[PDB]
Amino acid sequence: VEWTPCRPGGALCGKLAVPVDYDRPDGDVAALALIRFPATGDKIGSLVINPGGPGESGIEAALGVFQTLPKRVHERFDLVGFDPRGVASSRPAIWCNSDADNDRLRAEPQVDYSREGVAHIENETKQFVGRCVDKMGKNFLAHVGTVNVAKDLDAIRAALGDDKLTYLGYSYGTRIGSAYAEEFPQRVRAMILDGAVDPNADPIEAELRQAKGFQDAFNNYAADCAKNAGCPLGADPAKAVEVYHSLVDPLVDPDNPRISRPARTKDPRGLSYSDAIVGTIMALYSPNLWQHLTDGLSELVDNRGDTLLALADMYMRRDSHGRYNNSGDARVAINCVDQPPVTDRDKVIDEDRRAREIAPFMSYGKFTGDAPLGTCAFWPVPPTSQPHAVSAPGLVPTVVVSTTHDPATPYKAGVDLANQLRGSLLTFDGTQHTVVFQGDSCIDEYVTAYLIGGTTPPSGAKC
Repeated sequence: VEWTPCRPGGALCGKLAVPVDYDRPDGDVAALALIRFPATGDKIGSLVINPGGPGESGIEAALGVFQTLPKRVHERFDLVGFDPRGVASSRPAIWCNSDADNDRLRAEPQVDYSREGVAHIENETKQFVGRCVDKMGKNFLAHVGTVNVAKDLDAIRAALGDDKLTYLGYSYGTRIGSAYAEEFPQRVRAMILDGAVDPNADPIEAELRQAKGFQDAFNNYAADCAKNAGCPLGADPAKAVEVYHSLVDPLVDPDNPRISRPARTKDPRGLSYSDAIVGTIMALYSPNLWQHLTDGLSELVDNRGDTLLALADMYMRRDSHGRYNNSGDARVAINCVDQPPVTDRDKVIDEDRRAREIAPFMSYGKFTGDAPLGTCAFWPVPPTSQPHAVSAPGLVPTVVVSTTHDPATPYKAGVDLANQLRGSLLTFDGTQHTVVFQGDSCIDEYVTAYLIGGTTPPSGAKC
């Protein structure tokens, strides 16, 4: 890797070629983008991070993380982020939707699960999969999965001059981690997995656990807000879900589920029901955003939706010129190849039945007896991985950080990952998704000690 300064730190940027198909090593090539913040003291090696998603840029993440890196870590490690194959600055980038495509979807309430509804959604999905194949070709799409990102990660380790890998992975990044752990166990110096993905999970049950996670974060946010003056969800947290629906349900035409009646906003779009739900989900990643949710809901009381629109934009990664980054398109393409998709109609219909009961804050009206297949049921390229218990017997002891009320990657998933990995569980008591290098000096203390000294947290370490 020829490094160059970056066109906000001591930052150096560079590229790395990897083969698109590893079985055809001298074929098409991808250029992975890399950023590096050199260590200030005695360098142990590079701390390579990944934010997850998938579709999330590691370069962007390293820039953020840089501001909150502890001084002992920054002394001893190059902070290094990278964009996985097909993501962000890596070429070729995954793209399916135009900016207009994304906008057009987000304007729809996406709430009608009648047969006509389901046919509509499923038709949009086919057109989406078509735009993917059109712009990317089936070969690149076939090899964007974690199984090959794991292999890129070893190339990155090597290219960085490290004998063994020191890795911090958040969320989906914990899948990269455990995958790398299984293929290159003898190359792992240290590894922290914060916000855990259990590769052995049933996809449907995981989804339903994630729905439960967000409904509980909703419960927690609303109980908090109920103690506060002028809570837009009311002073009785047992009624917050209903009150929430009295605020968002009118964004859908009562006699016709397909008609959006958006709340007024300074932006031309206004706020659709779907964007209202998305912005809510976004705010529930972190208590840091609870104030914003409370603002967004107070706005709704006046038929305004500016803050919720801005939250959904944050989630959707839409800048203020209405341009999207490719994280949405990459996320799907990568998710779709990491496991076999659910194609059974009945299971999909049953999940919806169960989801409406587990997470009412998210569901609109009544169970209809029908539900759409996910985008992955229509993928033109087969899964390059498959659910299994992580098995990496000689793996160095790793640290899994799991948060008690994490809506995105629930606590138990952290427990199970640590189990399979035979590593350490460090609990964070909180209602948020991930926590490492995000202000909590206790967590950071354990993580610093593990990174430098190799010292794992004691059994039952809580923080």
